[PDB]
Amino acid sequence: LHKEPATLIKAIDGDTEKLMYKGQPMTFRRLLVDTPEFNEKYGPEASAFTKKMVENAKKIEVEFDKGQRTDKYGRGLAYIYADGKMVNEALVRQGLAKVAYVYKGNNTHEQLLRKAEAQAKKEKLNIWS
Ligand SMILES: Cc1cn([C@H]2C[C@H](OP(=O)(O)O)[C@@H](COP(=O)(O)O)O2)c(=O)[nH]c1=O
Ligand SMILES: [Ca+2]
Repeated sequence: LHKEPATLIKAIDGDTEKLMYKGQPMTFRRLLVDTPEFNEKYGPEASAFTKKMVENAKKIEVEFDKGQRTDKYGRGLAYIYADGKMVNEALVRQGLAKVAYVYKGNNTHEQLLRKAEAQAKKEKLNIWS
């Protein structure tokens, strides 16, 4: 897999951001994760976490997997990195997302995320508390 440049246009929520990719605005949906919706428990905290992470980053990168690059809603499907740290992984490690939506051919980082989830669960973090 390869990291490619993008620039933040707007944080949206725990699962998505508006990013400029190849000079075109796009909603990106994070691969392999599910954050609570804003009206659910830890939903606001997941959105706040991603917002800070991406807004504070000097460099945003997107990493597509081997399979579908866009979903049925026209959202890009990627691993998102903020100054080299994967936001997808960071969310799961803090118990602000579950590993979810694991489809064959778009699951390169599945085991990394599951390890992170196991640690959040062991620590009884946020969703796991
Ligand atoms: C994360 C992800 C979601 N999606 C689709 C499946 C779900 O369809 P449905 O909308 O029919 O439930 C939806 C979940 O996204 P959200 O969790 O952002 O709603 O997005 C994919 O198709 N591929 C993916 O990798
Ligand atoms: Ca969601």
